[PDB]
Amino acid sequence: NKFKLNYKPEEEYPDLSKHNNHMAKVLTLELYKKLRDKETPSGFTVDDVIQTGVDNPGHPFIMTVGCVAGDEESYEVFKELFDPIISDRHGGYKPTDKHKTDLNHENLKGGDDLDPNYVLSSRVRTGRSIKGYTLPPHCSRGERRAVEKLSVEALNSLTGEFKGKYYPLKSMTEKEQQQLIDDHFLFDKPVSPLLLASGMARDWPDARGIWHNDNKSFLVWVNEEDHLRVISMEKGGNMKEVFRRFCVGLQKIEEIFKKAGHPFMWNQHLGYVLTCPSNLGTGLRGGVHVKLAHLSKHPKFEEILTRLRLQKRGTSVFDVSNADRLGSSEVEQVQLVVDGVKLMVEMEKKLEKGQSIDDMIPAQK
Amino acid sequence: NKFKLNYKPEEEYPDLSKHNNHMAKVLTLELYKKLRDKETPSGFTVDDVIQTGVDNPGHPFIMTVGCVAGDEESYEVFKELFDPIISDRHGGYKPTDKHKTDLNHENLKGGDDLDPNYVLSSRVRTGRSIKGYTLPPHCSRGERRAVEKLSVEALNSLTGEFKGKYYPLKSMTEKEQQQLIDDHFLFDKPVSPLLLASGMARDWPDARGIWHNDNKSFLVWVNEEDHLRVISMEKGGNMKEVFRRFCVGLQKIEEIFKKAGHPFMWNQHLGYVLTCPSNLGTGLRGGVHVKLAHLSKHPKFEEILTRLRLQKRGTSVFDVSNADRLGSSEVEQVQLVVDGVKLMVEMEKKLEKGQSIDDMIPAQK
Repeated sequence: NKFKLNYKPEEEYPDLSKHNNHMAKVLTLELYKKLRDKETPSGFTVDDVIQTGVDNPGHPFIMTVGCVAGDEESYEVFKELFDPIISDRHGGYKPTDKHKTDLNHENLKGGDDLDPNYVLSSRVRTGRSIKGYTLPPHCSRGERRAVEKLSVEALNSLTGEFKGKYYPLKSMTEKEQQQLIDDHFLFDKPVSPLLLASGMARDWPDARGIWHNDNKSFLVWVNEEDHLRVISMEKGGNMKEVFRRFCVGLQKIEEIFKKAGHPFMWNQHLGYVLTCPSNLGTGLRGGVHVKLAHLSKHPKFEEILTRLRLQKRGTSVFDVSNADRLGSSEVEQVQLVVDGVKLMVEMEKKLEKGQSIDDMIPAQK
Repeated sequence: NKFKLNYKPEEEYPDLSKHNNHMAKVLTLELYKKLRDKETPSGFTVDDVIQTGVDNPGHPFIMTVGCVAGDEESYEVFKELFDPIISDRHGGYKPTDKHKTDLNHENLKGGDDLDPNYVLSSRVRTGRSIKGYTLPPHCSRGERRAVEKLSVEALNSLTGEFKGKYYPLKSMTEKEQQQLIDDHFLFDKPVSPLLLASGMARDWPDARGIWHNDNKSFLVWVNEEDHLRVISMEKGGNMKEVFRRFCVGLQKIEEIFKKAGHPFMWNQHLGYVLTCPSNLGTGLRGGVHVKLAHLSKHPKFEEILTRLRLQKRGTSVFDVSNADRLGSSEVEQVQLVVDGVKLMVEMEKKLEKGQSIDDMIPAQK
């Protein structure tokens, strides 16, 4: 987190000998030395952007990024360090490759309405950073508060079906915590020996809260991982309607933020900037809680997912979600989820009557 | 850990509403504002010294300090903040009160040799900061390494009964770890949601190791909590001989450090400076593993300890150790342990034959 130019780069250079994370793969004595004296206009330095990676040796299988931006300029300034990491974590997205950001919910081709008897629920999460303020791993309580004020104010104005309420984390607990908890709402502390190693859980829970309509269908976290972490989920599997309220909520949030002089920082190369290079672009996670009692058992499962450009986590229901973030647009992405999920179900079904199946090649569904 | 003078102190001022730690008790909007722009010659700022406290609300019963010095100057600079905390944590040690530092092992009055059938082992721990370098919660990998180099070099020279070997933490594990472990040697990571919240476990385990004679009777940790954490323990209960090897080892360590231009930072007011204001002075912990199967059961136990100026932890054997650090000297302190322990045993014994006991008033044994 610190470094003294009075020392020779070789001495300050970290001992990444046993590290398994992107930052480790590209950071070199040569590179270090180059930008070990450059700094963002808000004092952010490489030693800072690389510190969480140096502390977290990661793990052989699951590979972590290894760094975080402390402000919008961190990308331009430490370009020589982030660029390779991005084009190493995003299918080789090149320093030239553009980025499509399409938030028109209509362009969501069909994504009709899939089998409820198979999809427990669909949701769309995303992050946003209000510009003019530093990012979580570096903003002062000062900044952090302003972000919340602005954020809350902004939200409070929202009427219609987006009429909700703010809930500061300090003034909270089970009476709402547990509720909000077992009712999946509020957010806990990034306690992870990775997130707290990021140095961004400082002054918890000051200036942090959950906001949400009365319908509890559109939640928004303030100052957690990034300035804003809007989430639009619904029960069942109306991925279409979900991704609708999503695009519109954002459309409106931003409009307020814009008229106040604080638009969400985005640039046509990276798209939307956030703390983690691996959530850059649309920073979107469209997903559903499918119930594939059998499709999973099938050994070609993985590849099917792979060829569909999807992921999943432990939850026989799974959390299949879109895999791309950079290069692909929001709509395209959510799309890759509906089509992909529909095939998962059509299959799962055919598996229900001991029948064989047929898939396809990557870059679809 | 950061702060922008562009913000009004009221906005950057932490929300200590629900905090139980010294820093919380004395930090006020008035004080904050005063030194919220002062900084040590190594860039350490209040926001830094208070950050670990703001993050750790502590606990109602056990009260924690709430801050740490990042360099020797942190005490002079943030004097208005540390002074009350020290004279609030050390029986009111005033900004004027001197401090005795007596390392002559001879002055240890008697402390003859106590009952082995009652004292499992005696040990003397202490900390030391090499001057010219910042303290653990702020030194760069650069500095940290220099400290180890110097430290190791220094140690390696030591011959006689102080002939030992260094053991960097990276090149380690059970083959020695476990050994060194079950054989109480090496040191683990301050993983505590308090120490790691101090921001001083960075780049672990780079530049950190255990050093010790072949007799494993004098251990020294490099760059753990403070620059050096020398420990002199022995089995049985020869507190005298223990506190001997202790004083001499230090006497010698320092002599090298001094001839190299890096004396242990000490000043006649605070004595020996270290990261935690609560270990200031002699930063000494003389203690023994007494076995008081009954003295403990006796309800006056606590007060007896109290009047003896002692403490203890869970280990029917206990870890009774000296309670004072500031004002009292090393010898006086170790003393308060032998005499105090001897009474604990003389009592425990009388308890063995269903007999009553007689104690005394504070300020002794």
